[PDB]
Order: sequence, then C-alpha cells, then structure tokens
Amino acid sequence: KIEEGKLVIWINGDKGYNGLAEVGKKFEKDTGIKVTVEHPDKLEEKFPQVAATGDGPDIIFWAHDRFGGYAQSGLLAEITPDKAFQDKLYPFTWDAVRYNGKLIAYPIAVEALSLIYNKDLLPNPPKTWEEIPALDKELKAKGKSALMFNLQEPYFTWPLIAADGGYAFKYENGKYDIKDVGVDNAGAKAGLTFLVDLIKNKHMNADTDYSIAEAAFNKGETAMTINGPWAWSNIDTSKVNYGVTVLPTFKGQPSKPFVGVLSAGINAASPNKELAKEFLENYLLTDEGLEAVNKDKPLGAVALKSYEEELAKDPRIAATMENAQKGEIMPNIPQMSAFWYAVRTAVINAASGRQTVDEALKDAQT
Repeated sequence: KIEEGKLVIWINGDKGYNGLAEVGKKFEKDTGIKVTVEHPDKLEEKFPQVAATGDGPDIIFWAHDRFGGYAQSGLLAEITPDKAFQDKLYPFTWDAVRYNGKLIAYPIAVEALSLIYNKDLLPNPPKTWEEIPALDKELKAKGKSALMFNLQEPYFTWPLIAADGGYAFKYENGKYDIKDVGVDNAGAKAGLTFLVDLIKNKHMNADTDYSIAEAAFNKGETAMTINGPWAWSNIDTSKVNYGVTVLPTFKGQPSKPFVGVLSAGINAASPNKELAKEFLENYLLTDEGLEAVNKDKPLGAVALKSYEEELAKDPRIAATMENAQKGEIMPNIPQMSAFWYAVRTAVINAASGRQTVDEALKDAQT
C-alpha cells in the first residue's frame, strides 16, 4: 500500500522539516521524482501503528533507540549501504542503528551533553571533576554556585557515575545483553560516592532540577552547567558571554553521556528501497543536504565526516562530537524502560540519603 515512484516522509516539527522540503526539491529538479514531507504531532505514536498495516511514510527521522525495537517489529527496512559510504560517515554513528547484526537506518544527527560555562565567571575551565568541589569554595565567596543541573534524571547523572566502570547494558557486535545490566560495578560506586560528596558538603542541592538550573545560569548565578543542544538558543537569550566545552574527566576515565542519534529509518513494508537509499546517500548525507536542513534548524553534531569538518568551526559542535564519541550509545531495547524506573530511584535513595551508595545501586540492580 506504500506507493511507488513517489516518496513521502514524516519528520517531527522541531527540526528543519522545511530543509527536508528543500532537499526534496533539489531531488525534484535533478531527477524529476516528487518528494513530499509532512510534520504532524505524535509521529512516534503514528509510525508503528500504520507500519504494522503496511502503510504510512517511507522515511522517518527519529531517535535510534525506538528504531532497534522497530527493527524487531518488522517496521524498519534493512538498509544496504556501501563501504565507501560507511567510510563517508562516522562508524560510532552506525553503532546506533544496529539490531541483530542487521543495519536498519542511516544516521544523520548525533546528540550529546556538553559543559556550558560563563567565560566571565571562569576564564579557564577545569578538566577534572575532582577540581569542582575546591573551586566551589571560591564561588560561595562571590555569592555564586559552581554547578547546578537536573538531578531528577539519570540522563544527566550517567556521564559521571558510569565514567569509570558503569555501563547500562553490555553492548557488543550490535547486540545488547539483557543479563548484563551493569550497575554493581566499582566505577558506579565511585561515581555515586562522588555525587554524595558533592551533595553532603552542600556544593549543590538535591531538590534542584532543570528549570532552576537553566534559569539561574541565564541570570549568570551558577557558572557551570551540563546540557545538550536544545537549550543553546535559550542561553543566547541571556547574552552572557559563554562557551561550550567537553565535560571534565574523572579519575582519568572521561565522562560518558548518552549519545542520541537522529537517524532516518526506511519502512520495512516499502517497495521503494533504492529511491530512498539514493535520496539518503547522494542528497541527504552530503554537504549540501545537511547544509540545506541546517539553514532552518541545525543538527549539532552530524554523522557525515566532511560536514562535521564544516561544522567543527563552531566550538559547541566540537564539544558535542567529542562527548558523543566518548559517550555511551543509547540502548535500543525495552528493558531500558525499567532502567529509567530502577536507577532513578537509586539517586532518590542517594541524594536524599534514605539508603547508602551500595544499597541504592544494588536495589537498582535487580
């Protein structure tokens, strides 16, 4: 029921979907094949319910973690890219769209949390987390705070705790091991003890979250924060002379943020394989396609190497790609959901002190 000789794409409206229209019309003037894009709400609700019937879009731009599950569900098509085009992109982006050894989608955008700092309050950023307590002693002498971020999510805290030995699921050869949920490790212990040392001596607060953190950083009260791309423009409302860099390393092991990769999955019911593959390889994942989509809304760190060299003049993009290449790729498995139910309670037992470090982490283990 997916139509032939014709391409329809669904893409969320927080992106440069008009840029997707622009690359569609380049494809139309060059080859004569019409490309339509549509941007309604709830597209992640909308794709699988229609793809289980065999219809809907041909291409979908979304995060990779629900793609691997839809790689199980028979809704994403097994792509066949060449090896030279696999060299054209970064392979750590290709590890985002792996499931059962098969390759399901072309990565476009890559997301990773980076350190955002006021250049005025601190002209020289530190490279160790062990430096953060001491310098905090300086900022209380100016009525300032060192670091303030969202402690209510494991998505923020996982770079530090999992830097020196923690890892969500064991992931090798494109397969996530279900029996190998790593939180009962000495590295996770060290990271959570460093968290309780930052909270016990009152360097930060435990009831803080994202709103107070970002609002105080826009005022310039807290000097350091950790954030992805989505708040960058918000800091550009503050007009604070700020910079973006990599997160500090900890005990030599660098931080490990969640790498969120926006990829374009081809529907598995599609008889339009080669057309969409041509549109993705020769038009999308090239310099001019990512340029045309970034003129409306950027993609931060992208997967294509040459376009990463074009965008690496922006230091935010360089910080994003280095945190992405040293980070942990997001799991494509549904047990991750229980992860977001388990380990979150761990920090609710940690920063609140209802349990200790080991008690909270082994409660999140099972």
